Amino acid sequence: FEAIFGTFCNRLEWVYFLTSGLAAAAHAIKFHDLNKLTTGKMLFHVQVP
Amino acid sequence: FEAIFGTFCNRLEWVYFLTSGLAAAAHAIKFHDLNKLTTGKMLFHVQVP
Repeated sequence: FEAIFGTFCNRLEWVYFLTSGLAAAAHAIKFHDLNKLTTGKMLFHVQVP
Repeated sequence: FEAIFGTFCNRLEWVYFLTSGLAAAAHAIKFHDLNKLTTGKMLFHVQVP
């Protein structure tokens, strides 16, 4: 005579990017045409004193 | 497609002479006939205790 008494699930611990401290380093933006963008560029015009 | 996310230019740190601490050591005067002035001098007279 065997008996099972128990069926238990390990509670998964959940992490989210925006709640982390590391997200402070980021400017997180959603852009739904990322698969079409090849390369994004930013360009700067400085004249010295 | 490529994207130009932004175009940037620098703004100089505008630094006036009379808005500095080094100006504390100076007594700053504007003189319009300066280019006529060859040499300016001061005279001191001292008697001793």
